[PDB]
Amino acid sequence: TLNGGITDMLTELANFEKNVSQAIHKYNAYRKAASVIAKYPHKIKSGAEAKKLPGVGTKIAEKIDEFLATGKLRKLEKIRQDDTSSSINFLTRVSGIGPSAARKFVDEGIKTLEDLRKNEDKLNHHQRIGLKYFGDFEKRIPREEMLQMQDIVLNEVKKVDSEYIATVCGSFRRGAESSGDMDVLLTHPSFTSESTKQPKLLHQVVEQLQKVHFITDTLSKGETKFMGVCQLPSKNDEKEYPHRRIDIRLIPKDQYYCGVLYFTGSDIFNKNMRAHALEKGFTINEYTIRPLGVTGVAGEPLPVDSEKDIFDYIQWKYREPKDRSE
DNA sequence: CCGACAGCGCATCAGC
DNA sequence: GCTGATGCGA
DNA sequence: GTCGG
Ligand SMILES: O=c1ccn([C@H]2C[C@H](O)[C@@H](COP(=O)(O)NP(=O)(O)OP(=O)(O)O)O2)c(=O)[nH]1
Ligand SMILES: [Cl-]
Ligand SMILES: [Cl-]
Ligand SMILES: [Cl-]
Ligand SMILES: [Cl-]
Ligand SMILES: [Cl-]
Ligand SMILES: [Mg+2]
Ligand SMILES: [Mg+2]
Ligand code: NA
Ligand code: NA
Repeated sequence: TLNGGITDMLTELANFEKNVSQAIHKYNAYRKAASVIAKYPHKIKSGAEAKKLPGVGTKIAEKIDEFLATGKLRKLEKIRQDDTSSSINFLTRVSGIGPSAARKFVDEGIKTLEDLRKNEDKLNHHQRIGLKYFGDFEKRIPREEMLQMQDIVLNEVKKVDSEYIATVCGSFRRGAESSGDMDVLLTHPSFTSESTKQPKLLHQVVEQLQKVHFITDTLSKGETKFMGVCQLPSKNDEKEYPHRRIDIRLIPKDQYYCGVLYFTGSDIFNKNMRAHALEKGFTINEYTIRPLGVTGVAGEPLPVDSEKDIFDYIQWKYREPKDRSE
């Protein structure tokens, strides 16, 4: 939080470019800068100082000087006063409503939480659940609760088949004291890059979690990725816990390490690592790390037996999960 | 300058 | 029904 | 918006 003021500004700018301008690259440019500045171990005294960092160019350097001097950014001050921008930014906060649907809804006069509620009919399934739990999905999950949730998930999974391995990844695995949601990497020996000897592997787990009333709603669901909602059980006379978002990813067991690396993130860390990979001549996804031929075409999967092996291929020293929070 | 910017699963749609 | 483009989110 | 060649 040394440069909290500056990172918030850059984040707001990023959200504006993504939600309103629908300019994704500007979105990522701003996020990269906020990220590199978030880890800068000094209290930034000037844009020039910030420009030293990779990701911070002339435009952001100027904005930082304006922020350090006045404590604000006129450009943002103006964005905040624009109704269309305010409405669009707001609507995108509903899970399932992106920049397009948000701008679309505004054209139709649907601009507030109140409007969304009297217009459920105009929403798809995902947007409907997002609206339903709008408030809850805003709340962070104390790690203490993450521990309880982990307990339930691992124990319920074990009950379906002792051969399943469920690993909580995301910010939890990185040691965060609070998480935005719970991310679970799932594996089962029957499902490998070689074959799927058992269908419904993801379904069965979802089913079991719904049975014990842990999973309450489903945003989306396929053979390998589940996007849903869950809730910790509460005691008698005790107020109910907020509903939580839960993501589950079923990955071939022989590709666990590439899968655990991906799902542990962060997303910016993954973006930096994959980009670095390309430069070194490799391509990395959640399943494998492949070399890039002279043509650019990816080759065959390289042997991987630990997260570290992936780091070695691209000539990167190993970084513990707790240090991948970019 | 100018092309590149990480990679991909699920939902939904147009075109056939 | 299929396939491919697009939105959305991870 | 920023970067590398
Ligand atoms: O754009 C994305 C989003 C997510 N991911 C990966 C990394 C991230 O850590 C993981 C889980 O996604 P979340 O959106 O749940 N983020 P995370 O768990 O890191 O943080 P939070 O506490 O917000 O959930 O998926 C990407 O690679 N790219
Ligand atoms: Cl852009
Ligand atoms: Cl401001
Ligand atoms: Cl692997
Ligand atoms: Cl692959
Ligand atoms: Cl995912
Ligand atoms: Mg998460
Ligand atoms: Mg998640
Ligand atoms: Na710089
Ligand atoms: Na949204």
